[PDB]
Amino acid sequence: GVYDYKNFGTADSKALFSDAMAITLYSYHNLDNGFAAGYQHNGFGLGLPATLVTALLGGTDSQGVIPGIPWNPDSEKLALDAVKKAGWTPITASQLGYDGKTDARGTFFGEKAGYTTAQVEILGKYDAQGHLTEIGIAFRGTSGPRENLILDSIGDVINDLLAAFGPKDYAKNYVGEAFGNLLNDVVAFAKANGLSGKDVLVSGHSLGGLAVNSMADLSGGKWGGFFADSNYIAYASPTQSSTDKVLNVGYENDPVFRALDGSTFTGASVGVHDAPKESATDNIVSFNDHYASTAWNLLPFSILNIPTWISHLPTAYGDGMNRIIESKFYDLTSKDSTIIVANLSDPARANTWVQDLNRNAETHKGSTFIIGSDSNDLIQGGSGNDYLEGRAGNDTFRDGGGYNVILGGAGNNTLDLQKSVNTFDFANDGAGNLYVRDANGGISITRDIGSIVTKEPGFLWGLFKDDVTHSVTASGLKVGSNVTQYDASVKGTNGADTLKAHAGGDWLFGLDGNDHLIGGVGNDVFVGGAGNDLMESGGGADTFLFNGAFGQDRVVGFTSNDKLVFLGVQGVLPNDDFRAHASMVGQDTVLKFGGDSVTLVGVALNSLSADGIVIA
Ligand SMILES: [Ca+2]
Ligand SMILES: [Ca+2]
Ligand SMILES: [Ca+2]
Ligand SMILES: [Ca+2]
Ligand SMILES: [Ca+2]
Ligand SMILES: [Ca+2]
Ligand SMILES: [Ca+2]
Ligand SMILES: [Ca+2]
Ligand SMILES: [Ca+2]
Ligand SMILES: [Ca+2]
Ligand SMILES: [Zn+2]
Ligand SMILES: [Zn+2]
Repeated sequence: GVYDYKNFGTADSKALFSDAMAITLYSYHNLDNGFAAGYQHNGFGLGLPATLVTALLGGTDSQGVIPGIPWNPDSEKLALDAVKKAGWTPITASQLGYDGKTDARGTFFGEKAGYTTAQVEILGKYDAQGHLTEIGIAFRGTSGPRENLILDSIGDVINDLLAAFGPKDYAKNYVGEAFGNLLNDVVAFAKANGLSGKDVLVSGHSLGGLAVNSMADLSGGKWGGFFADSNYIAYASPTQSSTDKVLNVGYENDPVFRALDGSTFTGASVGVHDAPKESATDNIVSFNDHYASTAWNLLPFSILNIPTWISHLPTAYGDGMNRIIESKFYDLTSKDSTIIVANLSDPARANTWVQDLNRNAETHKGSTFIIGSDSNDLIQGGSGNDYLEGRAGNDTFRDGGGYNVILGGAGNNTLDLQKSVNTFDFANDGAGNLYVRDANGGISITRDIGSIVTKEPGFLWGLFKDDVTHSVTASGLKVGSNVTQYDASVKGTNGADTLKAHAGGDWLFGLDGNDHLIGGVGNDVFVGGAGNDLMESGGGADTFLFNGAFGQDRVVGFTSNDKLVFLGVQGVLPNDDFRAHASMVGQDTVLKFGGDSVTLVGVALNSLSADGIVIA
């Protein structure tokens, strides 16, 4: 998964991520709530006010209206209730034995000159008996005195701040200077409750993300090394620690995220700075109104241009990245997967296709994941391999080719093929999967798409020209009484079956159980499904399709004109080819994908070509 952390499993890493996000949102106390709601309702026509940037960098005072920044009057209670829902309650100064200042919200403040406006939330998670089990540390970083942020032009202010993070270890030492003593009290409190460093989660966004990286850098040497094994998840940080401890999560188009190289200012800091970084998720796009807009992108992309900060805002981090957490595709992803998150305003969503524009970024590699919203989305996949997720709402999908999985989710969903029905083949396993194969052989596996739209250059059946809507039914695609039939198939059961293809060629659907699929001399498509399936070509130009937890399969009679297709399988790093997954066991080539495998019986690995083995 994209948010895998240390050697935690996929699932444990997701839970940690969700907690990091929750405490990070809490640290802002709904600063951007009113703004986000205005954007969601109206779009980004009016851009982003400098006051919001200075609020993010310098903090505020506090709960109320600031010019440019609509204020949700319930900001505070909403934020507290949300962090409590996530399992967290602020820990009091009294509980920590902390002699210093906390405010009305329970927020802790920085300790030394230059840091006295820096903020941190210290939170506890408890079991059902009320025993402390986890401590959360959410940094809300600030740049220094607020009053400095308006002494120059906003661009000059940002430029100067970036340039000052690196010299004399400013960024590195930030948390030691701001919170050195408080963190000693946290150690004692943790120990008094039987917790160790591994029970502490450290997070924060923006300059709070800078703070997360600082604490990680200092954790080996300060506080007796107590926090060396703590969990560090930083959002939208301009910096990266020199440790291997921090998961640096951000949107690719967020101009703050990865602005510095470690903490070093480079020639890319005020432009596009999308070079891969080991600690960072490098290819998660916030598909928002700015990213989508020709007008908004006329000027060169730069952190010094305030409108670009739309992609830095925390509400879209929380909402967008939680949708990644919830995705049916989550377990297919890895740290540097290309993931496009639908983050459009309501007006833009109505007529803008969510797609990988690859704007202001290095060329994307590997499969692409596009994650919709709970409203009606227009989602466009590219000519490569795509995983498109509509979620709730009535979603419309387009896709440019290749091998794809398209999940309609709840609602009445549509796949618009933009070409004649005559150029496609359609198959259906009776288990909810509708397979669409294009004229070039690309296959989309679709679920919960009940309507197919085609574009007809002539009168289909002598009746319908231009856009034609077909209903997906058990007997084929229907337009009134007209039917486009599914390709010849043999369907099994969820037990062990032997299925035999006819000479003309069949889709063979084994479904669950350990199946025995006997192809014929014709061109067959083998879908063994779950279980350990034995699949025999029988001759012809055959396709073997593998999706999900597909088991340990054996393929007999594989020749050069046959094809393996791995689509929605485990262990695929961006742009992997078959060699990354291949080995010889005796006389057979074995291809491994996580815990699943395909054995090509009596095939030497050196005889294989990438053209015959599709890895999506
Ligand atoms: Ca990376
Ligand atoms: Ca990138
Ligand atoms: Ca949707
Ligand atoms: Ca849907
Ligand atoms: Ca595609
Ligand atoms: Ca079966
Ligand atoms: Ca099976
Ligand atoms: Ca065959
Ligand atoms: Ca063959
Ligand atoms: Ca199987
Ligand atoms: Zn307990
Ligand atoms: Zn057999």
